[PDB]
Amino acid sequence: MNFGAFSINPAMMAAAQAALQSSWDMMGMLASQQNQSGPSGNNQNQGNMQ
Repeated sequence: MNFGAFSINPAMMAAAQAALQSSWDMMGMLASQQNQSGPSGNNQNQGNMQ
């Protein structure tokens, strides 16, 4: 039957999602993992003339 959250959906659902947060702020390693520049690259080059 069409009688419930017609067009307007209950805020309790969204509020409950914001309750979990899943927040990154500084522990968010994912923000640095997008920088694929070889963070563990063993650049043991002979000198620096490159």
